[PDB]
Amino acid sequence: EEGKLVIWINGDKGYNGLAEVGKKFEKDTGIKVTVEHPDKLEEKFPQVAATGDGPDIIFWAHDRFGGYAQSGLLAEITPDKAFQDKLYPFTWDAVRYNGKLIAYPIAVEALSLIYNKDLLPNPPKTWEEIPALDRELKAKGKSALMFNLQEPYFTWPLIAADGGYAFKYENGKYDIKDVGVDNAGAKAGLTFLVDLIKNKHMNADTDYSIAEAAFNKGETAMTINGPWAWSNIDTSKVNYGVTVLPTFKGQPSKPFVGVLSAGINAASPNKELAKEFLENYLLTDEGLEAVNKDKPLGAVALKSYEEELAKDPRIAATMENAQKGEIMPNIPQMSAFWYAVRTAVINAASGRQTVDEALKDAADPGYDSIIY
Amino acid sequence: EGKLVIWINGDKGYNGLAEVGKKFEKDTGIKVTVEHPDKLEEKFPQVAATGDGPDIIFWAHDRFGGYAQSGLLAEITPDKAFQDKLYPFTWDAVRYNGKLIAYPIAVEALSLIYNKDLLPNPPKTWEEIPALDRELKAKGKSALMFNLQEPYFTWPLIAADGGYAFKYENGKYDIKDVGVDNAGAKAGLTFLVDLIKNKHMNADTDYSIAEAAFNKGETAMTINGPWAWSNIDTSKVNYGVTVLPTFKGQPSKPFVGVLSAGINAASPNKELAKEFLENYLLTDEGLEAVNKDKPLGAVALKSYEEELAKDPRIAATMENAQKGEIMPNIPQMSAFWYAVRTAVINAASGRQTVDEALKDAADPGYDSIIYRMT
Ligand SMILES: [Mg+2]
Repeated sequence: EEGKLVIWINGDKGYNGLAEVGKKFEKDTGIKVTVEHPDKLEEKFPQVAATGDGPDIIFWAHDRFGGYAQSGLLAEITPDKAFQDKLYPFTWDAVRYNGKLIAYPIAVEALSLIYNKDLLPNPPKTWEEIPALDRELKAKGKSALMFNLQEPYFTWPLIAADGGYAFKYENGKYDIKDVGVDNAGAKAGLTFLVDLIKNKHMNADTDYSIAEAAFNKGETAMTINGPWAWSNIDTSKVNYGVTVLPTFKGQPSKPFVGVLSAGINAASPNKELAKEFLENYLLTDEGLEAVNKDKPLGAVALKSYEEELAKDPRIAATMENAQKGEIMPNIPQMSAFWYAVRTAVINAASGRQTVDEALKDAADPGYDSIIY
Repeated sequence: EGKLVIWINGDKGYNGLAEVGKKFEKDTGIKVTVEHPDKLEEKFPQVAATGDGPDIIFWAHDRFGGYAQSGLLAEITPDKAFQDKLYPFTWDAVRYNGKLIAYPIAVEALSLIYNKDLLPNPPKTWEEIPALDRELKAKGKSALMFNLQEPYFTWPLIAADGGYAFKYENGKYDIKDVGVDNAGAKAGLTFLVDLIKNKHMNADTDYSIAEAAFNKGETAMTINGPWAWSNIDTSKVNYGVTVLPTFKGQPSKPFVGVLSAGINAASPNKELAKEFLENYLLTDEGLEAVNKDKPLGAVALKSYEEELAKDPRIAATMENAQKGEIMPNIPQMSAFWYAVRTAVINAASGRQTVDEALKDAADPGYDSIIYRMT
């Protein structure tokens, strides 16, 4: 099935805009490009490719692609130095597996601090400031901060700020023997979170929908969330802004970064066409804008178009928190790690475990991450 | 509803079971249907959610803990008089969170199997085995070959001096407390690693190799379970089945598998199923019927086991089972086996020392084979 391009992308992306780029590529080359948005595409792709079928190009979060590459399902991509120079260097980091590039970065996503400009026109630059801020707001019938404490993705930026990390990352490789989740930095960040809860500035039970409800009805001055939340805040009419996360111990909060990426199916007989399409049609200002026009990509990896889009301070902030954070590791071990950390944060925040006990357990999981 | 549907595996005496079912019909008018679907153990948890599934399911006890965790088995209710009819240790196999969730039927474990021609008096101790091997090597033979690749076979020696899997207390297994790197576990694995270094055994021996050598009269001894007997019968080798060797004067401790009969939580026939199992199956004539069709080996019923154990091979199965431990009925055991399997391969091959291989199996880290996909 040579001579064409079949592309899979998720249904919450601008697939109709990507279809217009496919139509331009066909006008110029005569090669037909078909864009599909299957349900469950990231589960379906290894099922169909592993028997040398599937699309020629697949778009998904970079972290799943480690999995695919481990199974030999993705081609090494081959952009020259001049092409790689057009994207932010930290993005190339996300699409490396065994020192080889395995996908093109497209867009970048990370948490930011979202604030209610009517309640809080000058938001805090530091975590250490938030308790006093909370006191002032509580006197007005409001609170300083609510965010999801049930999922450790949302709490991680504070945990990593003073030096906590998941898996040491050096020379383009994760050392899974070297876990940083119980080091002195991680303990200090988590102890700060636990103290906030002990001191009634936050509630251990708060989850994604409680925090979103409070922010969007103007009951709390701040929340921590990502660009997937903006359109709900737009519906609410809150006058919000989006900014840099606070520092802790004078160091930046470090959210994990998700890189929407495009990989080439190892079994495609159309690898050269895929490279030309991605490098010369999609990853240019005109190509990304065709997609963005349809549904906003957020912050993008291509520097020239990101600079254009970053006139929107919300998008500038996303990129700013992303460059201060770290790439989500693309290794299969992350899912056991996230399960152990999630228990750790819940147990420390409830009083069930101390911070030191909780985190030692996350670093040294034993059999704890084999469910059920 | 007003019937019983039973699932049992095709390798068991299902025709013998269907005959017990007929006897139940004659007495009660209740039709009993015995089915042997393929992968019944994977099907059961699927269909006991479409309300469907058999009234009774026969399977190894260790898969039952998973079913009980999901609420798929009823609590069974034998009186104490009935409980007294079965070996006490078999009831321990079918407890989940304090509650009895199946009736035990039969018991299986590894024994030491020996060629009476080469070795009329088998060693009582592992410690004896190197001098024995030297004697046989001088004759073109070997003392001992068994499957070294699967740690179910090496476990009896590891556990002899103190090795344990998950600590077991107040009727549950504690997945946070692992006993495979204690001094006992290190002593026995070191013994086994030394037998390899000293060339009494070969690190590459697997199930096939060991079976072919014992069955061709090439090695005096092997370690295997009742499922291997019929191939040895065919080979015509003159064999005995006996107690495993002791290590540091303590019995080897193999893991025990108990075939058990569970009642579906969603059955409207739980009372019929209880009278069927208690008063028709778990009797001398009920078990006899099944056993005639395919042998049960060692059974849980005290009165019938006394009869079967005048076969010394079945006596040895039960002896070794009573010296061993019930296989943990938790889903973590597959991971435990994957981690121990690697540790023994690595210790055996010098890729790791015993101390480090077992440390890794007791407390797996993110580097562990259990958290890989590959
Ligand atoms: Mg070029």
